[PDB]
Amino acid sequence: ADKKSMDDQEKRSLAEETGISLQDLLLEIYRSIGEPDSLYGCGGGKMLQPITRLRTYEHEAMWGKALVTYDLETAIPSSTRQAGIIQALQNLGLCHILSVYLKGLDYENKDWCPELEELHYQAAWRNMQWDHCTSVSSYHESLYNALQSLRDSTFYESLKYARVKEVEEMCKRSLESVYSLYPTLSRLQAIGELESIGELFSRTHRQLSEVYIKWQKHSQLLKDSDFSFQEPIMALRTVILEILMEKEMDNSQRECIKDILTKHLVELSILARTFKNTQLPERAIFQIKQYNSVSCGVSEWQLEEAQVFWAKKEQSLALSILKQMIKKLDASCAPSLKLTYTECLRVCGNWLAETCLENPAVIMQTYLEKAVEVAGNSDELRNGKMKAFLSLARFSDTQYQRIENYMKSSEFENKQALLKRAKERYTVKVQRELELDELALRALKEDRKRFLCKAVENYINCLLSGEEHDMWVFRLCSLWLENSGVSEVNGMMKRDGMKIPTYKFLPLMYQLAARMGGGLGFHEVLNNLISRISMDHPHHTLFIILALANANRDEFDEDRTEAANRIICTIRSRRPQMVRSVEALCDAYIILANLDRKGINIPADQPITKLKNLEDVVVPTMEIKVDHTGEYGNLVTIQSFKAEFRLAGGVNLPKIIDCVGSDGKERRQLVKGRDDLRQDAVMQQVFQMCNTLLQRNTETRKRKLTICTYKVVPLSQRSGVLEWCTGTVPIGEFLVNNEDGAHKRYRPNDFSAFQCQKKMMFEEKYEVFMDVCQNFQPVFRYFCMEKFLDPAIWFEKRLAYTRSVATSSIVGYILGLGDRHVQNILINEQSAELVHIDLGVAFEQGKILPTPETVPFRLTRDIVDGMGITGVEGVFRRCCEKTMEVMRNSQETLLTIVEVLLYDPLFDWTMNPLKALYLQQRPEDETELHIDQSFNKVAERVLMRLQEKLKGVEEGTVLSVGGQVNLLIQQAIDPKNLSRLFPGWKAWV
Amino acid sequence: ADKKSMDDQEKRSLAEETGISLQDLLLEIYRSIGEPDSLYGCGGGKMLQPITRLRTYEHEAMWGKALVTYDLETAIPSSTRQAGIIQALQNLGLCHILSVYLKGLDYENKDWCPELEELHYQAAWRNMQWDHCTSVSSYHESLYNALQSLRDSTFYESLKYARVKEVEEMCKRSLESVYSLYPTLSRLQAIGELESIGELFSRTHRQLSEVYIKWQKHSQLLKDSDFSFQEPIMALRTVILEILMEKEMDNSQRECIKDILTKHLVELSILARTFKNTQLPERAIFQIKQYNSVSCGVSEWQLEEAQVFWAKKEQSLALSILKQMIKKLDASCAPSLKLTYTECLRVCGNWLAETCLENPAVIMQTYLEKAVEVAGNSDELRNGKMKAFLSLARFSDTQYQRIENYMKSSEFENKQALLKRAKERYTVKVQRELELDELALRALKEDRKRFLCKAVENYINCLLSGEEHDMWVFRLCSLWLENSGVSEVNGMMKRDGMKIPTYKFLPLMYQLAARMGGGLGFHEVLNNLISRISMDHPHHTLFIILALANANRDEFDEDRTEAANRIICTIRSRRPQMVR
Repeated sequence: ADKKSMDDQEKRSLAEETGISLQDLLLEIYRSIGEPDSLYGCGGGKMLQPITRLRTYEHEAMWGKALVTYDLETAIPSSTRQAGIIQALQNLGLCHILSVYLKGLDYENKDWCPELEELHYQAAWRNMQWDHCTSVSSYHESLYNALQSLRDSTFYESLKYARVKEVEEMCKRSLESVYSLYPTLSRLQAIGELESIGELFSRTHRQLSEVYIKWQKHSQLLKDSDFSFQEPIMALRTVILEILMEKEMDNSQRECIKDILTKHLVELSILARTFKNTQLPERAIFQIKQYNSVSCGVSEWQLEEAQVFWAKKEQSLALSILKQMIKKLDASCAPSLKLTYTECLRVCGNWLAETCLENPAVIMQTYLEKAVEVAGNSDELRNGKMKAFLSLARFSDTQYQRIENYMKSSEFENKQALLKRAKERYTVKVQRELELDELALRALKEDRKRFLCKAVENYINCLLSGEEHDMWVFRLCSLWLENSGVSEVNGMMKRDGMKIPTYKFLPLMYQLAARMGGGLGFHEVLNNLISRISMDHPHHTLFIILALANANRDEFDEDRTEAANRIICTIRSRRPQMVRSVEALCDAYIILANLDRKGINIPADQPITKLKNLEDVVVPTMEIKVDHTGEYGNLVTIQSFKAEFRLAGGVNLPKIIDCVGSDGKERRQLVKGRDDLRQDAVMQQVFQMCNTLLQRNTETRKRKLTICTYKVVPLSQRSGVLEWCTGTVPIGEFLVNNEDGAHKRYRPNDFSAFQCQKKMMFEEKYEVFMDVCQNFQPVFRYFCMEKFLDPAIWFEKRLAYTRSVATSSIVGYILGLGDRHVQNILINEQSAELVHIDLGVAFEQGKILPTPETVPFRLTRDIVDGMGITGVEGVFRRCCEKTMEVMRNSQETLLTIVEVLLYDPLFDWTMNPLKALYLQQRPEDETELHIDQSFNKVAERVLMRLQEKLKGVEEGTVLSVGGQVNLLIQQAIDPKNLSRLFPGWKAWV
Repeated sequence: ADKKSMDDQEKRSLAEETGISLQDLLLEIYRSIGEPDSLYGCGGGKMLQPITRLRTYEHEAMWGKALVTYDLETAIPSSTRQAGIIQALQNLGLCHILSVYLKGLDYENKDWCPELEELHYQAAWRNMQWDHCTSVSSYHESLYNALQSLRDSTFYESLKYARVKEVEEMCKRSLESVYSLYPTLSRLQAIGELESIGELFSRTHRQLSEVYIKWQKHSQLLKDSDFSFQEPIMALRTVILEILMEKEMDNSQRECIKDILTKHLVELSILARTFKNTQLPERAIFQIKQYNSVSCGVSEWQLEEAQVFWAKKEQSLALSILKQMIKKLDASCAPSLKLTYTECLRVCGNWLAETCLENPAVIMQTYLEKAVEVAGNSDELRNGKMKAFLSLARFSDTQYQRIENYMKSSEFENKQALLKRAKERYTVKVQRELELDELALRALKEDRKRFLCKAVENYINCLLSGEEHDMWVFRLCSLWLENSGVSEVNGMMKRDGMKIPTYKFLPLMYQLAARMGGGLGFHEVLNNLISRISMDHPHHTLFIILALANANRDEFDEDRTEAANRIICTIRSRRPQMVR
């Protein structure tokens, strides 16, 4: 490619033949690679309708379309394959069908019986358990053998006879390039299950449960899964049941425990729900139905059919049956499965939430009845109870939110009603029901004081009841904030605040204190609890607590908070540590921060901070050091700080400051004044929470992507606490290397300055930009590639980097990101990764820019960097879709403290600030050349823009992302947007 | 029910046992009725997962789920039926599959071969045209017979031998409660097509086109349709092509005209698009592809694959191929199919609208190029030109609307920008680009004056170019109203107002006059045109015109309008009727 590119470059300079076939082959190599977006959308470029269309449809997981394609692929050769595909499709699709396809497999020709028989064996390995053994007129064949061989003994032998015969395939397997090794490993992992069997033919059932529990442990082990991979694993794990039914029919409890197997199968179906694939997931029920899970007294079977709520994609076929259960089962409810029933009721309520159909009162009956079923109420139940009290909250929250909307949203209506509050007359007319309207407004409050009250408890209850909603708690917290200082049930919430898993509760901290030091019965009481919380992992609590004052403290309005910070300092006095010498050290750091001016790598940190004031001797120490626990307080110290810290140049310059911990690990620290951290910072916490949310997406784990989080600290109101870590983008300097490097002989940064000298104008700028583009050739693909080595890495890391490049790249428009530059965003090939560093800009602050513009805004070279190919959205979007999906997934919870986010006392950043945002932070001092409600409204607008962002388009189209991506792509695309740029991204010029 | 209700009422007053089974039976009677919502959601109440779930899934048109259900319906008896269902599903679903299901129909048991063979015949009646005739080892069976009998002659006899043998079913049909009589009538209407054949075995091709055109007329006749019903109708109408391919391979133009048949098939696929059902609609392409509509120089075949834009539900697999066409075909474009190509370009623009992806400028290239392809430009084309100028309007309208939004919606942003209009200082700061912002606002206007202007013409052009957007015209009118009294291109629109199909233009009337009597160059000029329009079907125009004053007139502010109403009354004087 580079060769072709160079060749192209040469050909340009001059200004599989054409090798898109090679690219296809490379795609085929990308296929040979088999990397899913690199397969899918990064494999995108290949002009399918070849069977590539099928292969695409095959790349597509979707049997039917493929099956249709496979059907359409009657046109194509390898119809045997297409049949096998169809088989796979049938495998994907269905069974008696496949039996009919086994009938379809009559088929008269024996060659790919090598598949087909094995597939017939796989069909045995599917079904007709000992029957298809009779039908035997390969792993499957082995299984098929093993199948009857199961009916035994020397299956164990035969298993071995397969086992390495399998491993033979593994032996046969070569070049080590991918998983599906995994599938083999699965086919292996299969064998293990198969192997695992033999105890049974030997074999109590109680023990066997452990094996199920082991199979479950294996399933737990299989928490890492690919349904495709997992399919057999279950299928076997299921198929395990087959004679495990047959023989263990003998033992009733065993025949019973098949229920647990069914339950497992159900769980498998639950996993199928997880797999988010219909067919066996249905058939499972059928199987379950087919099973003695036909029997269905308590219909935990059907309780599974809560699958069918979305498993029939439509509920209410099901939800009716659920309702039927939720009647009949509730009627059947009319022992501990009562919890399940309650859970069912919760599920019913959930399904009723899923209903989103009858009165909240219906829920506030049925779900409140489900809540009464919750009142019908292990930790799982508690989790369920959380899941309930959460749903209970959530539902009430919904109602409350609806109420909140109906309050606040319909406050505008209530304004429209306040427009009618006394409308203008007749005293018999205007004045009367305003009392009721007040009572309504009271009811409106009382609705919150119903719902918001109830949920809060439920939230609290759920919050108490366990983990994983914590963001929604942060919303409930955000609610509790709206409640905080109000709604003395907040004090009751404070009274409920006994239940705080402060360890859980911790995250709020950066926000949490924002008001902590007004309302005594709340904020102080909260602050009290906060302090109480602060005590918990006070080490964790420290820096905010440290920041709490030290944000504003100076050795050279609502500071009652700062007073409360002293009152905290009393709690901090109550901390024996008196480690606040650290704060003094921070002040010494602030002094160090105060210190200032010979540009260079700079020795002589000595004068300041008492030369690191005993060199950061070990203490309640190791500041930067992000981790914390519920157990937290077993830690490391700071024990050295290397002085003479080479000055990191900057407007507020740092020194690269590496303080060697108790570990002596010396983390080069980013410290510069005139600096507000939390404004940047909690965005990280958000991004962290996002990453957590990302983490919260195993889909993101499936994406295997994440967010890049700077660890900084809120040192001073005007300064400073961070770690300047690694390898960041001096991309332009990298260009200044690489522009000087392979991009040598293109057009200067001066020409770019000449481009920057195009700042006058406007379409000419596009032309200029076009010229600038013509003047430039984003080599950055070549760039980190050069940085790259280990062509694995230089692919994979490159991919990873690309993935990395993509990885946050999604977040930005979602994020409402800051400025373009290798300064205004960074990347460490040190990290072999890109952490965009600005964290300046509010979501729309960039839109609020004079010379605003919009995109995730990777430049061409940044694209070229982002990927040297692929319309990398083809991956990146395909990746970033998940983000949107996750975003879409998270949206409400996403909003949740995201709501709280701009609600901060610190949130003037979230206000996209003034001084023209410091002259747009002196928007390069303009190239060194040239309403809280409204904020809330803007925030609402943001929230709208968020609601726009979160499932909305400009059209409200929202056109999940790929359109928005296409939009983003468009947003990325525009030479106009390019023309729309200013120096920071006119850098990108 | 009332009895039960009365019984209930009585039981209340007192205050299929329980007969929801009866209700189910009544549903089954509603089924016996067969009225779709009365079937479907009004049939809703019956507690399915019986095969009712299937029957529901069967009520559901959706093969796969049903097929899945049918698959799940391996559980159920009448698996033969479920198979037949599967067959129907396969019929709904697919073919080599059904062939595989014909393989699946190996199946060892002959009873519902009475279906299956007939279905195999229906599979013949599906496919393996003279081949499944060989596979014969019923309407379909008749067809299957007719199939080879087509290979002839006494098929015509055999047809009769079916024809009333069919009508026998009709005779057998009794109680007259529903269509599907229609399906029989279709199965009959089928026969007609089958009957219609015989001229061919006798048979020019030019004439035959009329029969296609007749089949099209029939299709026009089939404008009333149920895809379910229509399915065979097409399928036959398609299947008609089968030997119509085979024999008429002999005559090249005939072999060619199979393109028109393909075109018909394509139209059938278009109808399939209309049917809004994927499978054969795909297979059609495959068939088309399988056809000499494999050949694909101008890819009107692919121009159909604009199906695949949503026919692959996702475009851009296709739209890429479309783009590929819209490159390659546009490259191939680089004769009158140029209109189609333009239409394609329009479609491309439409697909580009469907893209909703790159710059409006991209459209304002590509679609404007499509508009240039529109400029590349019968009445259909004019309709297309409308469809273009409409899309052209619509796209611009979108842009203009976007502009309108970006104007008016972003007027709030422009208010947020007016908040920055002079923000508060530095005279080097606050004052500068407001001029550009004005120029932007100008550009914003100029955007409308690009888009709103362009669309308006396109709207006008489309408005001129024909019917059926008229509401969108009413929007363009509504736009023209925003334009009215403004945007002297409105006067140019008035100048364009020459094109008014006032008869079309009529509907606005109740609104239309609302301002008609301010801006002379517009409202009056409009009122003039309105009057001019009013002259058109002045009888229609009358009462509003009558109302125009008589709303307010009393024998016991902007009445310049009422004056204009008198000025209209002058035009009404210009009406000799003096019917006033």
